[PDB]
Amino acid sequence: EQESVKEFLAKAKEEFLKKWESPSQNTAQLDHFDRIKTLGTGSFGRVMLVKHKETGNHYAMKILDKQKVVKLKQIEHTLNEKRILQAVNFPFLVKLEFSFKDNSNLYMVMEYVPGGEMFSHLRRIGRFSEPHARFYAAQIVLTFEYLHSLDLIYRDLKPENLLIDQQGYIQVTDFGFAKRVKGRTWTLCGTPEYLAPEIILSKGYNKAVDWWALGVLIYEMAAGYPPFFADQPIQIYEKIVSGKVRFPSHFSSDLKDLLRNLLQVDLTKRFGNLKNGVNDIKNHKWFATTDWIAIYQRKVEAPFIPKFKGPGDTSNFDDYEEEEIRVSINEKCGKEFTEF
Ligand SMILES: O[C@@H]1CNCCOC1
Ligand SMILES: O[C@@H]1CNCCOC1
Repeated sequence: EQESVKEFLAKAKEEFLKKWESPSQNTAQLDHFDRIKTLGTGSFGRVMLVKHKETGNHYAMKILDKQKVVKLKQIEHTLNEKRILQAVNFPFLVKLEFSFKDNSNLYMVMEYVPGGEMFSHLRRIGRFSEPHARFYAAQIVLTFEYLHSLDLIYRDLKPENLLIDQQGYIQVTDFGFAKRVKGRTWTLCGTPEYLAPEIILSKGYNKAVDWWALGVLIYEMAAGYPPFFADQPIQIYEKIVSGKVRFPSHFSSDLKDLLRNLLQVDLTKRFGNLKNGVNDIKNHKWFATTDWIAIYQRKVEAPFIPKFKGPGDTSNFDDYEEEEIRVSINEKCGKEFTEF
């Protein structure tokens, strides 16, 4: 690798480790914010558009219910998410601005990206052209080069987690499955369509699962549907482990070749996991037109700018029932979340 890249990644790792070893804590409180609108909701948390009452800035506030985190055995994952997010710094990662906890909940206050999820745009447009898919893919390649150099596995690559910003660039959100891993890890996590075979088969797996997921993402962006699509998870898993993938005839030969090497069921043969690491991907013919430095510097004109009216516009997000942010009079699960 060019010494320029080595020295960049060495500095990136130094800066990450300093924050990793001494995490920030308790940098805002709930009553500093007005709630605006629920942007997403799940089994143990929600994401809320909020506005800071003094500065007027908008943020996406992820709120996790401590009792539900415990019940669903997600404690370590939530601690991973916050400790990692407060320590990273890269152009295509959403920034954590504040974090805090109270008697009931954990809070991560992130930048708000009003352009919405790639998922919505992809489903509205049908499929992306190869140049359009390649622009997004290149950002993920660089983001994974960064994260993996810090010994971080992301483990949740899917279109819903890629927000499109005001310049048309990606910002990766949701670090709920991200983990610092030297070697292997074992947790079953990730959306069915994106799971690598070694996860399905309950093996000790490594960063190669992220490169598999990139193959799935590129296929889905360029085709409009994922490669192992089926109606129930069991049938999806059978397809994933089979070693077979079919490509639309509109795919270029270069795209097919790259995808065969990312969607390699033998993890010891999978691009991103060989002796040349990420460079087997960056040097592949499908990326021949990609100016990696210009992408990193955000100097490439993006495929499209999402339509939105301003930093408080929620039009590109969905409508959800609005529920209270209740804070118990009594502290819940204090011991489990001491480090948050
Ligand atoms: O945030 C984690 C990963 N993303 C999907 C929802 O599950 C929890
Ligand atoms: O600690 C083990 C692995 N980490 C996540 C799931 O909980 C059990």
